Amino acid sequence: CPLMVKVLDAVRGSPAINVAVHVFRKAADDTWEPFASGKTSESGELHGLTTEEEFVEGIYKVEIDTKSYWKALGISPFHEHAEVVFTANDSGPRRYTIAALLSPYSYSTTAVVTNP
Amino acid sequence: CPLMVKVLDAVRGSPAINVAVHVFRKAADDTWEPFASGKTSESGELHGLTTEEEFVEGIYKVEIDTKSYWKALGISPFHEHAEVVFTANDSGPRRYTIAALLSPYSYSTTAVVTN
Amino acid sequence: CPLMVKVLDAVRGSPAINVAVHVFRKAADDTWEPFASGKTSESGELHGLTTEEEFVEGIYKVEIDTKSYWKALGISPFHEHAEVVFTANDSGPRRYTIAALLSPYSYSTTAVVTN
Amino acid sequence: CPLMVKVLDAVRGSPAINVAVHVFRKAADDTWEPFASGKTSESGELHGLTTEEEFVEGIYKVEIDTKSYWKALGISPFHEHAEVVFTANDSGPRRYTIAALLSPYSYSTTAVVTNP
Ligand SMILES: *[B@@H-]1OC(=O)c2cc(/C=C/c3ccc4c(c3)C(=O)O[B-]4(O)O)ccc21
Ligand SMILES: *[BH-]1OC(=O)c2cc(/C=C/c3ccc4c(c3)C(=O)O[B-]4(O)O)ccc21
Repeated sequence: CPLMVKVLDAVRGSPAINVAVHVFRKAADDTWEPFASGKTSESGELHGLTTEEEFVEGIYKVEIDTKSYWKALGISPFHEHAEVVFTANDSGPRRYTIAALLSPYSYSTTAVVTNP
Repeated sequence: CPLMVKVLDAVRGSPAINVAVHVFRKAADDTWEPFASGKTSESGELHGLTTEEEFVEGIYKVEIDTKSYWKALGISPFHEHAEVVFTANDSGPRRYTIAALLSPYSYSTTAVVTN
Repeated sequence: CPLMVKVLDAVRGSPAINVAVHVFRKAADDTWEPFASGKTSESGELHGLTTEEEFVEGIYKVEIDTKSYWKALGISPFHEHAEVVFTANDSGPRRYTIAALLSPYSYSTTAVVTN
Repeated sequence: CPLMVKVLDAVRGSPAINVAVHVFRKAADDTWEPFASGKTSESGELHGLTTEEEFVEGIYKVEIDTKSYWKALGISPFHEHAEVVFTANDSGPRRYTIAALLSPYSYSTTAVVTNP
């Protein structure tokens, strides 16, 4: 699993379940091409987005759909989504975990990058 | 000052100085149109971005060029930049502070919306 | 103002108002001695805690009574309070801002140390 | 595992390894009695601190020794440690994960509380 996303809810003190995530990759013409998508599980985790073969060098954008999450819970949040934009695999293949902690008016994101 | 941006450095415990910040307004065809920009001050703040007349309801994106900031300090960072995307709403209070706390592999952002 | 405290609310996107804050100084026998206290203002800030003469080098603890803040809003929180423990050092810059961002099950804190 | 601690390093983008953690429990006389301690693994995780039988109702303090961590890496950080103080198990037994994200002048902590 070269790319995984984990999301927590800071209001409930729980995983953030059923959060939609869309991944994009910058194309040769500088536009954002759709790359993969999914939604977090009961554990707040999203596995299986991509494969080592498919996850080549590039600039990637991980869009976490925080507004749809909070709205689905009847809350009116500030942000449209959380965007995480990074260059991947430019010193060879790595494994990336993108973690996010959500509140209605705030979010934090961190990356864990390991060499397999 | 309907819109202010404040950036802090979690490695040095200081304002993040001379960081470029670009604000964009989502257009009817979903593209991002330049709206305002500047560089944070010695206190990590960027004032004077817009006026109440110009800052109408809509979706806005604040892009903070974190990568150049870290490179200038000799540190290799993870993100290309930090992005804060939000809807301005006339119902709610009238002044928006977008704050961001920067680390090489992480950032946090919060909105302080007051009258 | 050698020491300032600023508290923000991540659920409502606002200053955290009327929050009690207690500062303690570690004594030679390792107990925590009351040093200064107050309540955050309408802007979430507490100024005037100490003076440069009194704020000598040493270990200090800032306790933010987050539990009462959330209960007053009708929200059940996790922490008894937030604690920020640090050494004041004359070498480094002279003004300390302790900032804290509050959620029911989480908090973040950073130090902004300037001259 | 009723109590687990996970620590990440926001400068390196990695687990925070070999972080000492001391847990205390408030006694009947209002003092902090030592309850359990350990250090994080190569994965940044600390398991096996306590048992369901031992982890009774009480007010607990989890002290994460961030200064010793940063100093062991030759860095001069701001905080002495990160303290996480909470009432546990007062509506029956729960499982607690205490997570922390560290920088030299900043830290964030969140709790994940589940009912087994
Ligand atoms: B994310 O995790 C954080 O700890 C954090 C902190 C902040 C912003 C704190 C802040 C806001 C406004 C002001 C200060 C600090 C300050 O020192 O002076 B101020 O201009 O009044 C944002 C996001 C995250
Ligand atoms: B920003 O401010 C935060 O407090 C924060 C917290 C996190 C969470 C990271 C995390 C917690 C638990 C677990 C992982 C990651 C993980 O990879 O596995 B796990 O043990 O289930 C992210 C960002 C921010």
